[PDB]
Amino acid sequence: EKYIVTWDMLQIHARKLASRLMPSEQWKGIIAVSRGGLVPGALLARELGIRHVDTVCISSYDHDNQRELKVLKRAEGDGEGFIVIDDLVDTGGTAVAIREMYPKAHFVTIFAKPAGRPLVDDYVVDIPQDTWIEQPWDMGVVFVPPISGR
Amino acid sequence: EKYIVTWDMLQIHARKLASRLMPSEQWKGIIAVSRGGLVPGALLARELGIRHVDTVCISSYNQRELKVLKRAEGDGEGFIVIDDLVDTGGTAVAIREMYPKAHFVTIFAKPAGRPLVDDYVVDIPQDTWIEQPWDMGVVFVPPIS
Amino acid sequence: EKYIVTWDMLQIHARKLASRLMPSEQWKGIIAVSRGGLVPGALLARELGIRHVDTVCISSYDHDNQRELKVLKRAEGDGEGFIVIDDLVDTGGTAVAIREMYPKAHFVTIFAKPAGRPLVDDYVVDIPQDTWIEQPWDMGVVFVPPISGR
Amino acid sequence: SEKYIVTWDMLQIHARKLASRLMPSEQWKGIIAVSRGGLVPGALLARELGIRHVDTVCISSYRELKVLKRAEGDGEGFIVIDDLVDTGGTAVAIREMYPKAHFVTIFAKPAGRPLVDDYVVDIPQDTWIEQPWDMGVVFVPPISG
Ligand SMILES: O=P(O)(O)OC[C@H]1C[C@H](OP(=O)(O)OP(=O)(O)O)[C@H](O)[C@@H]1O
Ligand SMILES: O=P(O)(O)OC[C@H]1C[C@H](OP(=O)(O)OP(=O)(O)O)[C@H](O)[C@@H]1O
Ligand SMILES: Nc1nc2[nH]cnc2c(=O)[nH]1
Ligand SMILES: Nc1nc2[nH]cnc2c(=O)[nH]1
Ligand SMILES: [Mg+2]
Ligand SMILES: [Mg+2]
Repeated sequence: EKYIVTWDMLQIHARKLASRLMPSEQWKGIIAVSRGGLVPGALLARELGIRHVDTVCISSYDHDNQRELKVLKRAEGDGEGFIVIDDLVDTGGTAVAIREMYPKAHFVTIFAKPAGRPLVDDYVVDIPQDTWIEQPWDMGVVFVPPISGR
Repeated sequence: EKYIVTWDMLQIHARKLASRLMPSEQWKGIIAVSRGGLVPGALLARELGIRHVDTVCISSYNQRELKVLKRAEGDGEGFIVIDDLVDTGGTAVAIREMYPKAHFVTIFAKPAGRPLVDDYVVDIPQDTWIEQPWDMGVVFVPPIS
Repeated sequence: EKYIVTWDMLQIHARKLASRLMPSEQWKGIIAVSRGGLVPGALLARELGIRHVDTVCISSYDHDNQRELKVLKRAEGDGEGFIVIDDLVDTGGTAVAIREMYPKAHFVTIFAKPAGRPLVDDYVVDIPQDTWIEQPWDMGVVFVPPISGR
Repeated sequence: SEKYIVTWDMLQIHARKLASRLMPSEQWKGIIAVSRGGLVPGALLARELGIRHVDTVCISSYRELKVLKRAEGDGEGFIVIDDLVDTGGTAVAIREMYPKAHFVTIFAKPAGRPLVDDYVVDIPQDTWIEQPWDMGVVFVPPISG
């Protein structure tokens, strides 16, 4: 079962999150967790009017029951006065790592499953563990055959 | 409170309803309830491959009386009657009367009008206004600042 | 070669067409050519406030170099005071047939190719003959694999 | 003139056509997105090309430029992306900072078209490009009341 997320819906959720992050003066900038948090971070930057947008690149490859993660690029700092945004939190593996790198940052996401829900400071939509979130950047408008060939 | 429905999502729901109407060979045609059922009817017609698409136009006049501007012929046997949603089921009662043998379906359905439909896709609260795609558009929205 | 038409864009064109059809008081109703003109007709009906929407169902069948036309259902009258709308005109084969059924009707479409262009009373977008118009109702938002497996 | 409307779907289509030109992907070390216009396009290229190293370059006006933050290096092996190039004001500044970088944009106007290595859509000098992140689906009253 999949939870389809179109661009329009994502933008709606992002604006709802931005309204909570007001005022925008309390924020020095935004730290987007590449690559998923890039689009939501761009949207928050637009709504809050933040021009200082940085990133934290962390690749993770699962090997059976253990994860091998490495920070390809890291934003200098502790996240003091910064908003760390990611598209979603599933198991919370990434969230835990991010919180250790930027403990003084306001960690937020758009979607949050039950596992990673206690790790984020704020989120917008609740999604089940068994439900797979299909993001807009992974989809596209293409031809789809009729249910029937009548 | 409001419930926003984009074209993409409406089509996703239409395709789910279309799958439940299979096989398409059991249907003679589709009667769309103007104007709400026009788009959903067009989507079903595409998915099921039904080319016989007709319409039923109803207008409103102490009491609120119904007025049939245009009507599709028949009692609805072998036809699908489609409307975008059922709130209280006022218009739903009128359609049921005209096409008793038809398979009345909608995309959305609120608690009050839920019993009047043969099938629907999404449940919506009674107090929630469903904002359909044909009433919206992509325009400039000022930053929250 | 192809031309992609999203729901948003189709609606933009439909609203532009509705503007030229004003005032709406001069129209008795709308006759949509199923199935292509169904969505465009619905949009016009909403924009113009027309509640009288009817249809004309004509089935085609290409048998080599000749067409087999069969009218499944048709609106009454000659289209006097009515707006007959279809999504597009390619060769103009359908347009000719419809114009002969409703001679007093204002025939309009959203898209128009050079061949059928002279057959309509009004249209919105010019499309080349070699270009295939991909309508929204034939498409859908689904997963699309990355251009590379990096 | 008038306004060139760009929806999310269309922007993504242009982004994919650009991505196919930047192949192979192995020739790139990373992507430098120009804040804030190149953030979304940069995210789409990163997904299509499979590049996980994405940095940013933030510039503010006051005109003389001001670098709020800048990515490291001369941009050798990197792709610098912005959503568009109008006159090339900010483009000239990017060239100076990341000389050995491959500068690309989605849209390009006559005046700024030379200052970029590659783009996808040509837009007139007097036409205002309305980006998706500045718009939203809201209720739009019917043309006729
Ligand atoms: O909660 P976790 O189980 O730790 O995973 C959630 C992560 C991973 C996924 O990104 P990736 O799958 O890492 O890929 P991408 O870089 O494209 O975002 C998603 O966008 C979040 O950042
Ligand atoms: O200019 P022509 O070459 O005559 O074709 C243009 C017609 C045919 C096509 O519909 P169909 O292919 O007939 O199917 P549908 O009922 O789904 O619109 C399109 O929507 C126009 O109505
Ligand atoms: N797109 C996507 N990526 C993920 N990575 C981990 N969980 C998810 C999910 O639900 N969706
Ligand atoms: N979708 C679609 N249907 C057509 N039927 C004839 N020409 C066309 C076209 O270009 N697009
Ligand atoms: Mg991620
Ligand atoms: Mg047709």
